Amino acid sequence: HMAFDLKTEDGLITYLTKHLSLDVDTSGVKRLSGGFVNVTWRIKLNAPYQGHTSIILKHAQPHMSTDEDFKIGVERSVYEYQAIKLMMANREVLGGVDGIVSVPEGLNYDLENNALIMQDVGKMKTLLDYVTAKPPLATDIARLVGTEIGGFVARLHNIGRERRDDPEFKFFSGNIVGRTTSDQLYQTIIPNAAKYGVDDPLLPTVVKDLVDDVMHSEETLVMADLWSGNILLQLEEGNPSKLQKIYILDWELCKYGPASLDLGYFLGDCYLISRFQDEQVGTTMRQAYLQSYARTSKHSINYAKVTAGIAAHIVMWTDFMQWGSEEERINFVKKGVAAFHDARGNNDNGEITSTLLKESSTA
Ligand SMILES: [Cl-]
Ligand SMILES: [Cl-]
Ligand SMILES: [Cl-]
Repeated sequence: HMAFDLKTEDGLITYLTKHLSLDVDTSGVKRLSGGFVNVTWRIKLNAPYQGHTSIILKHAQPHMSTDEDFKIGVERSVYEYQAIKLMMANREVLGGVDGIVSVPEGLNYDLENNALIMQDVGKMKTLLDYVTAKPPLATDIARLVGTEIGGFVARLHNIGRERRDDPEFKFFSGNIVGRTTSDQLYQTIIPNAAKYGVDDPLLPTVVKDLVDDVMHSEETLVMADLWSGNILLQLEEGNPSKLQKIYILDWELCKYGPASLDLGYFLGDCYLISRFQDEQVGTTMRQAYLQSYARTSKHSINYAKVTAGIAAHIVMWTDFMQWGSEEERINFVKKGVAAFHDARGNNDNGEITSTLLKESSTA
């Protein structure tokens, strides 16, 4: 077994040709990222590999971090890689009848040389990019995105209940690193309020409940990072008016947890878009999602828990996104903190809960 140098272009082509037998363009290679630990290469092949002529390779360098940090990084990789393999295997029952939602295929993961190979998607723009541009994303396209992601996420949650005990599914229940990241995120709720003048003494309790659910729930399988910054859109190469594919990119946090976590992320992000970008794009998208999610899911939504999930997203993300002005952001977070009182009080005239019911109505 040879030691290879994946930090140089020449060592890259040795690894690809000598170890994996790939026919590599010596001039189809470009570095994308690179610090002390990680490197990302974009690569063009002269002959296909698992159907693909272009791929990316990521590489962690050992001995450039503590032993503890390097170990957790590898764990994150494996869950990301294995999550993507699970969706490739369940492509048929998830990607639906005529559906366009998909995951960038994972091709190879070499734990000996710390080298992961994935499908190269292209230089596609995120959803987040399309909804912040002036002008914004056509509304016909926003409806379809909502309808497709709702149906994917519902099919995901359905299969995760019925295959809960199969061992490849239980593997993700054990993604403790992934559950801990969720926890750390929920801990910023009280700081982010405090910073904006809000200081409600309910928040301790609400945080406690969110943290326990995420550390202990085994309800279903959740994508766990379903916001617009982690979603790519492939538009027709020419007509900017026809959607071809939606890709969900980062699956590191995939795990067992409550269904409401996925609804909170995405509906939450819709609320942010409605308020600070385009009301019709954010609102179409929200409603389309709720419409298809409610038709496909084999369990009823819990409106209190989704209301609180949305509140959580609002308080955790308003500052990060850095939209509008200080003053407006303060009042938006205040509406979030208000929505926690509506969840705990089971109040169906609450501003958020009430909307949820209307937009997910059947007839
Ligand atoms: Cl390809
Ligand atoms: Cl396991
Ligand atoms: Cl702005």
